Amino acid sequence: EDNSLSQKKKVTVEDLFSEDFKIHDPEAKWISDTEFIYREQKGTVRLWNVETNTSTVLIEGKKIESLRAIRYEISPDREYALFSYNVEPIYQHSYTGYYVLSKIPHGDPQSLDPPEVSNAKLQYAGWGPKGQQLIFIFENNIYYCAHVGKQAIRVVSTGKEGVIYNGLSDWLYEEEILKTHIAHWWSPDGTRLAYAAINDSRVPIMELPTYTGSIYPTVKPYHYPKAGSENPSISLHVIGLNGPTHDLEMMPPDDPRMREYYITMVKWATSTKVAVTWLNRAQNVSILTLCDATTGVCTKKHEDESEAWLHRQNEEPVFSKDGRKFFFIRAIPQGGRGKFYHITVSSSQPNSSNDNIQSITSGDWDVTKILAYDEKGNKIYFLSTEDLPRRRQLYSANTVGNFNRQCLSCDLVENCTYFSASFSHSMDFFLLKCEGPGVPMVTVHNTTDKKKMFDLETNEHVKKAINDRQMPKVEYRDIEIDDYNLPMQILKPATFTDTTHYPLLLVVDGTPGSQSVAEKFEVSWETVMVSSHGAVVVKCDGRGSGFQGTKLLHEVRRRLGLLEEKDQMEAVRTMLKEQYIDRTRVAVFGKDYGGYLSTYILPAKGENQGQTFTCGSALSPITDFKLYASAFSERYLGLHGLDNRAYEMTKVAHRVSALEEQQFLIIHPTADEKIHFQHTAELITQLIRGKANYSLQIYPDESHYFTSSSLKQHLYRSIINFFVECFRI
Amino acid sequence: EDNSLSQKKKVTVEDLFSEDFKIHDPEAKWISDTEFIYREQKGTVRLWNVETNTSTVLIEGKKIESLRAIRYEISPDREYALFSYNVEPIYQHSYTGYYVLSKIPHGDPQSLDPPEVSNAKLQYAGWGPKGQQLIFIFENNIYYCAHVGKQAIRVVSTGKEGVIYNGLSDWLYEEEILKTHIAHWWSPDGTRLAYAAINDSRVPIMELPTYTGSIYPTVKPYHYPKAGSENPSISLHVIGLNGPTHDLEMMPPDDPRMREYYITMVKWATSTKVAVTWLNRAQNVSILTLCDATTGVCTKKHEDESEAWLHRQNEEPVFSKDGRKFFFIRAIPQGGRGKFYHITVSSSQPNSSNDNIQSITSGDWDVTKILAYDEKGNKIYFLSTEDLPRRRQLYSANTVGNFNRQCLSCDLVENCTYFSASFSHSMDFFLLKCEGPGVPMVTVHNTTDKKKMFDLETNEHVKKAINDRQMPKVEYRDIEIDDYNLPMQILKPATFTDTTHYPLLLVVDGTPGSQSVAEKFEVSWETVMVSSHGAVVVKCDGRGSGFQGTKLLHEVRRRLGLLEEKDQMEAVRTMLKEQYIDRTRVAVFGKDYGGYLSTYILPAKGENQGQTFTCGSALSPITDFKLYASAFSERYLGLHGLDNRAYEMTKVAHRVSALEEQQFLIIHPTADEKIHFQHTAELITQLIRGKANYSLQIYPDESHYFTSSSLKQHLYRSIINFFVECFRI
Repeated sequence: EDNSLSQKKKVTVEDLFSEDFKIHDPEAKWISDTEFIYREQKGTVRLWNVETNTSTVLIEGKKIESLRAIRYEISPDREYALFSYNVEPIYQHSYTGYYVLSKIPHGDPQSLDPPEVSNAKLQYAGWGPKGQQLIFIFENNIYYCAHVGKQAIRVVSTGKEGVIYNGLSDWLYEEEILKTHIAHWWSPDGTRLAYAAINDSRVPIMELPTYTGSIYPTVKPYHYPKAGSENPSISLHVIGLNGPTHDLEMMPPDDPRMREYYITMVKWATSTKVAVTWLNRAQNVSILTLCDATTGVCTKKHEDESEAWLHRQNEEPVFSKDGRKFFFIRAIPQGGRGKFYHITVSSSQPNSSNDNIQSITSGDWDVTKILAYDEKGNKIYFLSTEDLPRRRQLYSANTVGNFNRQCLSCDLVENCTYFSASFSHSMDFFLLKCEGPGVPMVTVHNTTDKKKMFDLETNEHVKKAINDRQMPKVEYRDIEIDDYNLPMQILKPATFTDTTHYPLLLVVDGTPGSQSVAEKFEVSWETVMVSSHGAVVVKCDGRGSGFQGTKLLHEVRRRLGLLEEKDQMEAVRTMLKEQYIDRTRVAVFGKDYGGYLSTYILPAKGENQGQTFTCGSALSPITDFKLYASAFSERYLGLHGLDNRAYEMTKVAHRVSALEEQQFLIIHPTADEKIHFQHTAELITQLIRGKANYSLQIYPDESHYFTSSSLKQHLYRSIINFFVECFRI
Repeated sequence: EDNSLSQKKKVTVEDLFSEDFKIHDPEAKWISDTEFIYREQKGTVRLWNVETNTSTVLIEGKKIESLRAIRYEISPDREYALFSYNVEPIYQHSYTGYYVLSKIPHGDPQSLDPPEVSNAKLQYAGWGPKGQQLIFIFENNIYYCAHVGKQAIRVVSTGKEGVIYNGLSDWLYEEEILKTHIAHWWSPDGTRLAYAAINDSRVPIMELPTYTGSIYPTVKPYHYPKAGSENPSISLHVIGLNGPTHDLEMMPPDDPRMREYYITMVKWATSTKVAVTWLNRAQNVSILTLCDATTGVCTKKHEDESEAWLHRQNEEPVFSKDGRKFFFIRAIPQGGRGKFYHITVSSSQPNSSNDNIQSITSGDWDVTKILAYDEKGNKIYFLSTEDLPRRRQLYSANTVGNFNRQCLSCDLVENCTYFSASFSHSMDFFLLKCEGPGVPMVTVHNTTDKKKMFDLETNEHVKKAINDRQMPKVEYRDIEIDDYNLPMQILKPATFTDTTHYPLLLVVDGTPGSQSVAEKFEVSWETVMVSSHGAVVVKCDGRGSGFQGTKLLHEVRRRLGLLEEKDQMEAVRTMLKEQYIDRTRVAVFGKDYGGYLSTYILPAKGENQGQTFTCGSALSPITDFKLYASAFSERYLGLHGLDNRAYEMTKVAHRVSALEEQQFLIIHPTADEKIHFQHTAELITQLIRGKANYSLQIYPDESHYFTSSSLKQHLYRSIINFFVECFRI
């Protein structure tokens, strides 16, 4: 007999925004092989020279005075830096606002401004590879300044506001393919810049309604392609930083299946050579091409094509110091059960006669990314799910014929399993972060000794908070269906008892090409609810989850809805067969694409066990893929315009007809830029036709990602305050 | 052993939309001294005479096969019939559609057409007063045809789509002040037409979002002058039906405080002289003016003004056949409690030295509208509130010094005790209709014998249905605060039991010049919920409502909402003393302006007696009157643009701040043009900042007047479903 009270306060709503839980990552980047940038720890920014415990104050409590410049970065000369803050701060991935130049010693603000124009907003500044040369993007125009005090030079200015995007990515590139906003890349020599110019005039335009703006609010118009519409028309240009600065346009290939090209990847192969990944409009035919920036001569080095589509076309080709044989990562057949994503080798100049396909790694697992390759001998470092899909571990292999894989850390202090590392220019030291399943562990390590030769950032306060609050028990119960094994992640409220029945939630994302069951450390509304309300949560990554086989990924190609619905529902079936789960209170949640799923999965099982969930909800739930971005629609459903009959069954209406007793809900901001309000509007219309019971909460004229702490706090509060009633008996 | 069965079934929403409760009112109109239209009640169109039960079917039941024309009007010569079908209403009265002309007996339907154009949608056609002459308004252009066989001829075409209106009303001149879409007047002889030209060029424009139209739904722009904006430029023009049809325009007076004006009332004095009412922008000066058509010159007749505002702007004076003294209705002091609305005599040509004002009526009551004046006698027939403000009865005063208002209707029927009458050209024969609280009756009568020859429509189905189900018993309970009187209405399902407790739902409308506590028979969601769900619903006409004193109207100048809030909370506190009613379950409802009330009456009384309303709700509420039409904001809260500071204290936002835990609902269609959705969006923003629980529903791209049955039943089902789980414990 024992009691074991363990009376510690349950996690409240504010805990996610409590400074104790305010996880800090310096996000160090190797300035050289002997030191890293060592950004803000708790204020001043030092330069912790990794050689021998030496820290030099490069930045001090001075950016606090400069109107709280959110972002900061120092030029390669380490002598003049740029600070940047925001006025009317919009950054979902936008990152606009004010830029300022400043001095390395201290103080000295300097408004980096467009020529002939005073202090004004700037899109992006960045740094060059050499000395203090910088650029800045004003109203879709790239201007360059080799010297900090040098008068601005209009390198290119033909870009137009919302019409021509050169030096920055438009919304489709900012959200669907590049997933990054910067569309310029410096050459290795710091003399040339390769950028992308996008014409958007032919692109169809939508207008987001506005209410809260003014007494006569007007719609914000911008281009937003859809299925069967006109995609942005991109071109690739190269312009020098000095002298003539000639613009050179690179010719894409003219294959019969190469109708329209997406620039999924472009990188300087050398100071004059460049490697570009060009994908067909159907997103099922990719071509890796090697071109010459100063010459413009293009020649293909590889080509791949898949029946369904190509995944992770954002490959990063890591090159040698002189354009010698380099590395790549791609899907090799790997026999049965999916052409797994493994590493591959390319020679310096692969002849058109044959390819250099050389799987450095082989096995039923995938490499998430290639970390780095260093030329003294044979060392490729990378992150992979080799040990387990739900974990990202560090691995190293050798480029010489031995091809021997090797772990580096394989667990460290306080239960760390998840890994993510980053090497320097010359292997001298590499950073490593845990971010799971414990507190993130910012650390330095040395390639030879492989030892933590000083603690970088541990966040002991986070451990104190996690031991001072009822952090819910983490559990795993891998499931298996048909010809695949599906991960899972059930949670228990740390006061659980097998005798006491407890309610259940299913959290679903199911994004095609991503994963939800990961050992990354995270605290969100689910953690609070399992703490504040004590309901188990289920995270099942059904068919189409990433890093689990290309065949599994393509299982849902043009077959959305049903398969993932089957997986999530069968996860619910598996959870109900226990004695600690009461059928009275079982709920679901979703968001973004998962919102779709969060709506698609409310049918009746059998006849006695109908109305599978008492309550459900969604957030920004995509419902019609015709009304969503073309780069996404055509990817998983093919090109429109020819009536492919791949959209009628995709509409969630077909499933929402029943809605017998489920207490549904929708939360959707008015001014959503990713998933338009039209999706919620159509769903509500269909619901009205079906005459169902639901409630709606709205955010008037707000962005999609909730980049305001008040917005996120209110959102999590609303979700909790919604599940409380339907989980109360 | 067998007692068989008893008891009658209660009332459910399905009953409302069953055919049983439909009030098939024919709405007959006195064509001549001894005949009325006797329009459709259960099919065919039949003409009747008062002499001896004369039956004359003019049109068969062919409207069903005539594409189910929504409306029809016979030609004034009783020779042609105009059918209106395929109507797509946009406002309350903008029934744009298709018009087809046909011969009186039957056969040969002919589609009215614009010149040189085939069948197309028509804004309005109408009929003339004599012969077969007609007009029609197409794309804001008035064309006329004296001869039906004669094709369309151009008459006036200055109109522009949404900018220039000829003979019709814009939104402001349809819904706020003129309260109808009729802006054209036929001369008694059918020789000239008087039409209003509305210029919207300087009127600001607002877009209403569309969320359902197509792949890229676009906003709808229309001219909605907000508070502190420029009202449309209205001019009056008289045109001839023959010859050159040279236009002549009316010249308004030029008092220094009436430059910006509304033509709030204009009625033909004769076939060439007219009386027109100009109400200035501050609506504090209303000049009645006599104009001659052939010269275009307007001669001033009289002026009216008040310490707060003018009222009853569309009471058309009745001009005698000789143009002698017309008996208009103006605010005479009538002792205390403000200047009651009593009849004023005005001679044909009153001397400028002194007018011929004469208070025909008198008493602690007023006249709602004046039917006619028997030129062959000292009899003037009208409808007035002589008995009670909540009942209207027919009366006949003496235009000469007799001044005897006779007891004609005056409770001549046992049940309704509430009346509405309409006389002929000779006023010998008149139609009478009860319209509550009993089942409405339509009856013929003569003013000589005051005898009921036969009932025109008895609503037999309505009577049997009102006897079928357990009706809610009607009750009344006057209240008084200070020197103000306020009626009240309350219902019970008539199967009330004192032991069982029932909750209270408070319904408010509260708009100036209205009467929520009325003895009108009606079937709605209120009685359905009272019957089936067992609740008692209270209506209390607070301060600011009309028909009970010009002072009791005008005291709310710039203080619109607070006084009626005090009246309603007094009603709550003085009604919750019942031993069969409880403080736990108290709920409120609101609509349009009442939504503000439904939100403005939820504080926490003191500190202990909080939780005033358990589950409140509202429809299209208004919180910031700046975002609303100037003709309502300025008219009661003071003119906008001057920062009256009533536009910063009449916001319920600071009032809805507390709302600590009370659940609340909002319902608002997307395409609302009564109270723009911006009000709801701002309210939601405040609530998110206020951090209070709320719910919401949406109707995408739906007008405010609920022009469909399915939408109406969905709304009623949704509101009753909201209330049913918010009452039961």
